[PDB]
Amino acid sequence: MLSHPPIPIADMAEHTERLKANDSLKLSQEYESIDPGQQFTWEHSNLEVNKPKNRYANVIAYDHSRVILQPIEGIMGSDYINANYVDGYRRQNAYIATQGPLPETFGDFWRMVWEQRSATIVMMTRLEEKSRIKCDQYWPNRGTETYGFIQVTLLDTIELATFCVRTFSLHKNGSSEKREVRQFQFTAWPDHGVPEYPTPFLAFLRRVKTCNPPDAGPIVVHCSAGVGRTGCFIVIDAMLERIKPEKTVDVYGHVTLMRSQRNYMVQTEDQYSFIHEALLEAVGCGNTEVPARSLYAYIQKLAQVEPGEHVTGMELEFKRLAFISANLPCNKFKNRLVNIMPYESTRVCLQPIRGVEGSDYINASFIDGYRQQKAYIATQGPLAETTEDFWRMLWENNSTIVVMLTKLREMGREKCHQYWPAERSARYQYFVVDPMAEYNMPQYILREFKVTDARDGQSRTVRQFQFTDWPEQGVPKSGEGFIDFIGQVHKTKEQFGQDGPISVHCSAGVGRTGVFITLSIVLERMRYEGVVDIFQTVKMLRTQRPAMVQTEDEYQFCYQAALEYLGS
Repeated sequence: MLSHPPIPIADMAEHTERLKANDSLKLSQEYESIDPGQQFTWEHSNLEVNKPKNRYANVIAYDHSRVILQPIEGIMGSDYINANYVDGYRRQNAYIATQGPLPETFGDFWRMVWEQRSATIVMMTRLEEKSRIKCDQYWPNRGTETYGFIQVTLLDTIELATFCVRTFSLHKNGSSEKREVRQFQFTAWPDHGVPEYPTPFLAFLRRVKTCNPPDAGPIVVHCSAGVGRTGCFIVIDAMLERIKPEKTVDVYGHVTLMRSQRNYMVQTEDQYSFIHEALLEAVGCGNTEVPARSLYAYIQKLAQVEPGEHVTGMELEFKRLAFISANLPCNKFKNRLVNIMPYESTRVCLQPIRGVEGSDYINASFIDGYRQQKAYIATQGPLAETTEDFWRMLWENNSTIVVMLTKLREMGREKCHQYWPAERSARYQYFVVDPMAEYNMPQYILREFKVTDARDGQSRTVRQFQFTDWPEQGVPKSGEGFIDFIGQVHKTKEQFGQDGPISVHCSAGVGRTGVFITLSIVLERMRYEGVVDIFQTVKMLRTQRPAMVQTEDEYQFCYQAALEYLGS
């Protein structure tokens, strides 16, 4: 091997391009050639008493690598669980790959966790996906529950936009011992196929690796069958460990090895492709996550021009941050700027209007927040020609808070159309918008509107927050006003008591819009976690809408505002 030698990280981009070329022909040929080249046995999985313990009859545990439980006296088959030890990079049996527990195997699952001295569970699935059960809930809603011989107590839950973290205490009956186990549940794998970008998964993996302790047993990894998504987690983790001392990758070799340990590991070509995509992105990024106590020092470092270099660390970091419906000729007039378009997968689709066509289109994108998916809509400043679409977007998407980050005119040019009424009520197609109040605060204006669907008479209140103190050139000297603004907007979402997204726009809906969303997320994360990763926040945003946080100065301001917020 020979045929499939290791890939130096320098050659990873070219290798992955080679594989992906001609509709992934070489990827398919490589993937299909994977063969451990030995005969296994699976007698335990197939025992009549064990068949009901297998979520999928066709996904079994090889005898030589299966995880063996201590038998329960008088109970045949009680040593069995559908789980296998799986190797990492220079880490033997580093993981246990297992299926999503069934109700009948909850006790078995927790007994495995106990007996194997595991501290970490990685769950690579939601419980239900597209109305199909992928895994049954093997953990308590709250407090303690008994699963066979093991008492499991939920101590804490953190629920975020793309993952949950649950902390448990374990106690075996008649034991002195108490053990802590953390479950990391990734919730952002799509219903069909693989993730479009690796960014959410890599953030998840980073979380797992921080909170998995030293002197612990294998990390328990599961999805539904415990082979596909479980396989991807394991090979990505292993290869990222490999690169630390070695700076080469061997995905082919590692999957081949894993296939001698559990059937089907990395179950599809698209999963095999996703692994390469994740590793490519991972090597292009570094570590940009910093605890609150080192933020000032990190900023100080970024502010320096290093010997050899001609720009600051802050500028280098920013530089590293390097569709169809928006392109339709009937929609081109609906874009403020031809180079700023929403991605197809995250675009805000409108209800089509019978005789129109293209009426499903608005230049706007769904953007996840810290706690919830689709927390924001990032959109351009409305044109006269898209104003009716804008109001309809708010209604259909239950957005009743609008954040405007530009003056109507800056530098003697029009930045946004005045899409709202002031002197009297106006009808925008289906919607009657009545102006109710206008509050002029030092750094912003708050406008309040009653909006009525003239089709059925249903009515809503919309609040618009227009920040007026962003300098027409550059960025605010102090983050104080903007941090207060973010706070005001979000207290309104709470008040309130908003469920739908906050719609955010500037002119093109990427620059200041990117800053508003980055800081909304970052400042809350700092308050609740005491860490900051500006770079990965912006990277994430750019998987949902292009160009988010448009300039180096906008990027630096995120750090500045984060620093000031900490000072408070």
